[PDB]
This record gives sequence, structure tokens and C-alpha cells, in this order.
Amino acid sequence: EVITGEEAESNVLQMQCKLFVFDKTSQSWVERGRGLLRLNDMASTDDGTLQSRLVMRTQGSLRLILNTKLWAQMQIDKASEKSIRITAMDTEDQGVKVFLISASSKDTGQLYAALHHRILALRSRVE
Ligand SMILES: [Cl-]
Repeated sequence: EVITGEEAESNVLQMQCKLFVFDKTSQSWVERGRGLLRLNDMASTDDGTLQSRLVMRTQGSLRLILNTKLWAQMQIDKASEKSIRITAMDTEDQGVKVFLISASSKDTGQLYAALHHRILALRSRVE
């Protein structure tokens, strides 16, 4: 029931993409970087999936540019065949921001489904 941070990692997918974050000051998209985006299912000692995370490091420097858990109230939409818009928690404890993930048509489709289905599943987690 508790996330310890030492959960085992099950990589659901890895995809080349560009990450943009919405700048509330300029009302525009700002590129944060490009590289491999990873969706991970984190396993408990009971093989339960305590949470899922989207993690991304920009290529070259490998600086962390996205590291967010998925949550039930998360807002996601397929903005286009090649882009996904999501609300996510930002990297240095900074709050909820709106992101744009840009990738190939095929990766976008698979990613949207993977995230959407996980969000729905999280909503079923009422006791
Ligand atoms: Cl988070």
C-alpha cells in the first residue's frame, strides 16, 4: 500500500520523442528536451502494481526532464496523431504542469492507450 521507492521496475514501453511544457507566463509550449520516454509499472513484494511512472532523460546529458507518477484524476488527450497532452507532476517537487509529448504516429497511439487504460484502472482503486 505504501510506495517505498525501491519497487521493482517493469518497463511497459520506451519511445523516442520530444517533450514540451506549457509556459503559463507566455501561454506557449517550451521544449524541455528530446530522448527516450519510459512508462514503468512499479511492483511491490506481492507483485502488486503500486504505481506507474513516466520517466524521461534528455539524450546526451541524460538530465532528468520528466519524472511523474500516474494518478486517477490525470488529464490526457491525444492532441493529434503525433502528440499527447497530459497533466503531470514536475521534476523538482514543483506542482502540476501541462506537457506535450511529440512522437511517431505509432508510438503516440500505443502510449495514449497505455496511459489511458492505466488512468481508468487507477479510478477503480476505491475501497
Ligand atoms: Cl509524482
